[PDB]
Amino acid sequence: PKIHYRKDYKPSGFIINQVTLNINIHDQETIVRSVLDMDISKHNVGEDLVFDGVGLKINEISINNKKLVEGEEYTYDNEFLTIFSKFVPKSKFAFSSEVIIHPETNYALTGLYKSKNIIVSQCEATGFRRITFFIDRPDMMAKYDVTVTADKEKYPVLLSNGDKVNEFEIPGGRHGARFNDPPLKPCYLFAVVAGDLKHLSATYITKYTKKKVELYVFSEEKYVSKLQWALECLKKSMAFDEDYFGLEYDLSRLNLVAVSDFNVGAMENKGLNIFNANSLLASKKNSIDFSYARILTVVGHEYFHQYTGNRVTLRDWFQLTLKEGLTVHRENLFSEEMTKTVTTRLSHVDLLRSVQFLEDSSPLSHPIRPESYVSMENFYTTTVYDKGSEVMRMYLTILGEEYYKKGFDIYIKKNDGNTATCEDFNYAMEQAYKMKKADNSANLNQYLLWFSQSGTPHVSFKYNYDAEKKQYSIHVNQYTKPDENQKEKKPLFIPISVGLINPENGKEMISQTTLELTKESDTFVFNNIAVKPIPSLFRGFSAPVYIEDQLTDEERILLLKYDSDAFVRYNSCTNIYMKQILMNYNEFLKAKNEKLESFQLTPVNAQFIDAIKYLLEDPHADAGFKSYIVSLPQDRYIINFVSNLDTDVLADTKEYIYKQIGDKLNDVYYKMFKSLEAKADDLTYFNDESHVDFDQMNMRTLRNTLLSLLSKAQYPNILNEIIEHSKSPYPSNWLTSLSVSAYFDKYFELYDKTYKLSKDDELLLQEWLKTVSRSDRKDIYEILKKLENEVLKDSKNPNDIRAVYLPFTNNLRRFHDISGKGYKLIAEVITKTDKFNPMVATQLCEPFKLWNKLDTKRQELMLNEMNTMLQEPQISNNLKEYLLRLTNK
Ligand SMILES: O=C(CC1CCCCC1)N[C@@H](C(=O)NO)c1ccc(-c2cc(F)c(F)c(F)c2)cc1
Ligand SMILES: [Mg+2]
Ligand SMILES: [Mg+2]
Ligand SMILES: [Mg+2]
Ligand SMILES: [Mg+2]
Ligand SMILES: [Zn+2]
Repeated sequence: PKIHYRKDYKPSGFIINQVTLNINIHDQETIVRSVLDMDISKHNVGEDLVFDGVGLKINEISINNKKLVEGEEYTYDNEFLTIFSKFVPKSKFAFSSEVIIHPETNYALTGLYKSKNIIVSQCEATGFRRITFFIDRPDMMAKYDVTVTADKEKYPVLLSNGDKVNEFEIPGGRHGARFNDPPLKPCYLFAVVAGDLKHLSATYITKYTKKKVELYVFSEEKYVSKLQWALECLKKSMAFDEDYFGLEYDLSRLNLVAVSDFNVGAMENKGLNIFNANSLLASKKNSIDFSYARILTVVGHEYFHQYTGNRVTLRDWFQLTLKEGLTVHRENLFSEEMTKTVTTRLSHVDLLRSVQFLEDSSPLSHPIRPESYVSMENFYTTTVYDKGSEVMRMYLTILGEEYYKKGFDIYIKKNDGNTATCEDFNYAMEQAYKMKKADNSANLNQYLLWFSQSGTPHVSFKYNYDAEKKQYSIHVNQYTKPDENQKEKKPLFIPISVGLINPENGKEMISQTTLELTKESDTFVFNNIAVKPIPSLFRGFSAPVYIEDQLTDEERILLLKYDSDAFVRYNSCTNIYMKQILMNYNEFLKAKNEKLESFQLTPVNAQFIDAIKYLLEDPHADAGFKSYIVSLPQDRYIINFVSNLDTDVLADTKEYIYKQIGDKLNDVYYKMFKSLEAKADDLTYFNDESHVDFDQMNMRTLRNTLLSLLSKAQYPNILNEIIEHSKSPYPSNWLTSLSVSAYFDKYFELYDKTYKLSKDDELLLQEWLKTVSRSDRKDIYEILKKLENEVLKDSKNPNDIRAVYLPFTNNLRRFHDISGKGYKLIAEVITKTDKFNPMVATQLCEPFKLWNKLDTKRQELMLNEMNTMLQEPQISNNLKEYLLRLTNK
């Protein structure tokens, strides 16, 4: 396999100035004619002209309207079209081709493909070469003039980038549309859509230029009633970029299109953003609450790419985090402002420290700007996205909002209309840094290590207080464990947002303060500190690190009750739980290993339980935050702290801790579940899709979290509550009733009831599938077999396959059955899926990412299945590369 190296970047010996496409969609094939107006670049050295072109059937190819002859003048090997240099002109020339492609059978969903009755493209990263010949890399910027033709009855709506400049009838029931997009773009931002699409539209007027922008949101006819919230989100996105960043949309029209079959969330094709339907479509009757934040997030994300990715684009794919980390950061600023709830930031952190920290301590660990790749499809990772976002967010923490905005505008103004690199962004931030510090000798050279160094830093603390001197010190150390990318890890520039809490009254003792740790260790001293404080460390989770706060549980409780920062409160709770989990895990582990007839477990701290009760009973406290404090840390977060983790022993540990807390607080939980009903389930706005109340949804999250705790506990007569909950109009509630009924003999009654409610909406049925998949059932393998036979069958829809299998893989007790049967099942699904969709097959490998963190028996069982998958003769490039890296081969 060809390995591409970051350091090998060099401009092409060629230029493509103009692309003129004719895409003619027929019943059994699609014919693509393309003329490329090309030139020779200053870097040219008389090389062969080599085009990317994957899976293309050549009808003909020409240069300057002279037909080329295979073998003598060109070779094609289904991957590269090579035109021998003696036949390549030395000045401006036209290359033309006609190829045949087959979207109907393109089940990998890259290139041009059919999703139900919609023809749609996905070209990022290197999928344009599956549509026609190109030098398929993002620094090859060109103008596009695109004509699409199709059967008019099947495909009445035709879309591509740019302005629709002509529409015309064609003999035999066909029609065409021509789209001219004069601004330069990379080919991965090309898109085309054809289908019997229905829409909602609106006009947006920009803040400063007062330009009218037409907004269209499209779906298949069946789901046109689910388009409203997306349109609202798009308006919100435009306003936020205007309001925070001063950035307006530059084009006449923006189209959003939902398709049922999509490998990921959505795609920012210029003026023509294409979405997984689960990330664009919702209605209150047919969607769970999570859809509303999801659509807001994903519409926002694709919109913010119009500047960070589309107007300022990438020199090469090693710069991916420059557009993705930066656009996730913009998306997070947006969603935090729109939701006005602290759980938005907490949910980002929760994801990072479970999923991304697991990746960063796995054999897959990489920096946010890797040094090499083989598969571009495998390059899109939580490290590049979510650690990249945290690295982009640290610039805002370091500079503050005013100077951050100044630096961001410098980046935009300098690079608008051009490709760029991670260095360009750091440069812009550094200019702001000099301004802020009032020191042109200040620099951010050290900051670049965040782009190149892999692994999660560990930051630890020691404290000292002198009562007589009123002097407080915070001693800080950082460490990154060596890994396969760096033998020696350098100290990073780590911004530590801190407060000092007076333990007597809970008040702030210092102003807003961001410690800049730039060495392996440093001591920060504060004078005129009148009493020994409790430190509030890494407020807002100010760096993507393992925090070792070295606080007592008494101190952590005080922060949990009285600190001003939501993350530090949440983290202090997390840290109390982790200390308890590690202690009880070891106690259970020793009892298992030593085959003990009796033994003791350390109980949960009673003052901690009292603090949970205190917060729960506070009517002015936030419902979303409450739902976090009664939930143990994610299993994936816990596994970062345990070697040779015995999943059975962890399951027993969690069970003990939940039971300890429930035995004290269940009556509190029940009282809250009942008192929250009126506000949580208020139907006043149920038939208004413009009205979304994130606090109300958090009240339902709390009610559903409590109901789960009470059902597991077999709280007296709680089945009454479950049955009534199943009658709620909100899918979040009635799907919750299914999962919590797992503990009762009414489970299959609710299975049938909720199936009947779900089966006639494609996306709701996928949510029902997830609910079943994640049900805490002893007979879950039998249930999965029933889903396969009765509902999933041989669907190639990634949303169906992911819904049936991924939630189950998070079942700690059952997926990790010591027989290895869960590992066997998912590997069979991976191999089956790999035949038609390698990218999604590689997603389905997710539960194996922690294989070498488990107990020795489960390590062996997982490794056996990965080696079995690797031995499949027909294994894809994606899956082979991924599993070879994951298994350290
Ligand atoms: O859906 C996501 C989140 C991403 C999904 C992969 C794991 C990290 C998190 N990202 C979008 C995105 O950034 N939209 O602006 C995205 C990710 C990958 C791809 C993509 C799709 C392909 F079919 C493909 F072949 C490819 F190489 C990349 C397209 C969009
Ligand atoms: Mg083909
Ligand atoms: Mg406005
Ligand atoms: Mg379907
Ligand atoms: Mg390795
Ligand atoms: Zn993106």
